[PDB]
Amino acid sequence: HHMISFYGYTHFDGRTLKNKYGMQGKALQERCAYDLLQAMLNLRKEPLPEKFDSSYLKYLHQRLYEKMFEWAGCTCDTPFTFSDGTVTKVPINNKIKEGLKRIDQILAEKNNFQGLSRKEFIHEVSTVFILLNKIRPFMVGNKYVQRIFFEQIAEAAGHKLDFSVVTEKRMQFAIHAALSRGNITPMLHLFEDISNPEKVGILKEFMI
Amino acid sequence: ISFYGYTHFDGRTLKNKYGMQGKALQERCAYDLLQAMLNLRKEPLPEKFDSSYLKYLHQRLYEKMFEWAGCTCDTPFTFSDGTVTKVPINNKIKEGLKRIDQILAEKNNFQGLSRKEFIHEVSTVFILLNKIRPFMVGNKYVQRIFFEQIAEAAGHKLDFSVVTEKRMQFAIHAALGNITPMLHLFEDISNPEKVGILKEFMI
Amino acid sequence: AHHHHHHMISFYGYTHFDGRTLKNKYGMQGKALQERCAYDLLQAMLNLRKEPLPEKFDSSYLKYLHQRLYEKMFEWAGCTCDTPFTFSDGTVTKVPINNKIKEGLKRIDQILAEKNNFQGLSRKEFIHEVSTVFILLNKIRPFMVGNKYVQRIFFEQIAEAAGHKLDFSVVTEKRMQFAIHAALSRGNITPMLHLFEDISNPEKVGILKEF
Repeated sequence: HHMISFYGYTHFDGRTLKNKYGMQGKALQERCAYDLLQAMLNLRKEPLPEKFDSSYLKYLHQRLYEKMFEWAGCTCDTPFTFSDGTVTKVPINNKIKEGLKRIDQILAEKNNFQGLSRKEFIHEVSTVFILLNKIRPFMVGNKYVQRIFFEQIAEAAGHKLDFSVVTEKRMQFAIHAALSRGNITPMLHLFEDISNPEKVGILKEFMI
Repeated sequence: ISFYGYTHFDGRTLKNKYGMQGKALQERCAYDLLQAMLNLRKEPLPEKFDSSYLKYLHQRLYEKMFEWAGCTCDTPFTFSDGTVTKVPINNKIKEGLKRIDQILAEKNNFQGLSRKEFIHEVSTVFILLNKIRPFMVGNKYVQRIFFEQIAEAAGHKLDFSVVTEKRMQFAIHAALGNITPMLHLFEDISNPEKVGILKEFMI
Repeated sequence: AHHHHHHMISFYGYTHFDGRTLKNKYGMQGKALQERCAYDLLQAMLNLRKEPLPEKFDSSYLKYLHQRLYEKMFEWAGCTCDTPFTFSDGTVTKVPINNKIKEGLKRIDQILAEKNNFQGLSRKEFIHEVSTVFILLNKIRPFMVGNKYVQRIFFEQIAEAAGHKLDFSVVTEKRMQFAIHAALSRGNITPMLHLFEDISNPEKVGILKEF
């Protein structure tokens, strides 16, 4: 809210994102959601990649917001220049670049988490998932691109993740647990329920 | 709803056939409404979709609850106790419904159309049917069933279950005119693949 | 019957000195407690489905469900609150005055025995039988914590054995709350009958999901 305004991603008003539509208010939210839904549809049409890295993450962020924002596949660790000459600011000590480099070597060394048991898969993904949340590569749209990212990683690893049955409060606490101490246990519990089809089915019977 | 004399002197309780009030009324109304929707599906589709069929849908849904089942609010209704309702000035309901009947007749119930053409045709009538409020209560349910059956007869399918109350409210406000949000709505709705994606984000 | 969190659970000595945290075997509090409880509860429900349905449904089986769900969570797993419970720290619980739990469970057992676990009944007869026992099982609160979940599984298994099916997923929290309050205040069981009638009807359940 104030973060997006501080680093010069909004207009002089202080809350309206600089967009390609030139829209504001509810009209902007509607137009953004429509293109975002279309982008997700085309992404599923595309086959899964052979290697998952930070570059692919930026590609996902690009495909999702290229019709809305000029800084689509760009991370906020570096100042962006709009087409009107205006520039953005960078959060001090962000550690985004060093963070993404770490994620890339892990996904390379562990062979994209392929050829693993689901129990082994959960323990490996949970660490990377938390790290990708500690650093916020993109200014806007982190939640969606991270969700799609790990959903496709899982599918390539023979496992399946269903994020539809996790509440916002559960995810917030799991992240808060190992970023405010170092308790990955709630996150482990999250992915274990999520990667378990029988448990997902039961959760759907209580999703009300 | 209170201003047009559809409730009791208390100010919040709709005049009903049950003589019930409060939470008990909401429960009883919903129960018969659910039964009514089931019975409506039991019945076959009509040959022609017009305002008369719209009133018929409204009748079947609320005939066990309200005495003004198949009645529009463009004309004063007389309850069985002598009390009368009021009519919104310059409602334009009668002329509005007459226009809808002519459109659905000339365009052959939106049949034999492409999906793109179907969206642009339904959205126009849907907005018009929202600009005017034919019934005092129960517009949302009768309009949904109305256009769902129109769509099914036109070879296309609409899933209104994945629309939030806020999105529909904005879509109506936009063209009341910007019809683009309404077009975006119906385009997502008539797209089975998009409906599935929307279901994956219903927290 | 308490309000805005339970002073009742605190008064009968089921919570810690803070006044809102249930005495648990993990020694956790707050959101951490909620997470572990939900996780263990989900695991327990999964294991309950693996085992086959019982031959007879009684109050003992009800306690069994409550045990399996909360045995990793609470020391008083399969225990009803009609009898004082002693924690492993020497502390004892109190018993709600005029609870009527013992007579209530005894009646339910007699009903389920005479009516053959509601098997061999018409759908209409099944509704009137389940609704009565459900209300009675709600009028008395056998367990201090966890009544909603154990009752749901209880009647879901009873129904499945009776050839009928109950889908509680299409019931809002407000509808159930009104239905219970209706036949507890010469009681109006009509909202309860309407609830179970919609629930045991696959066609109505399908429509409810679309609305």
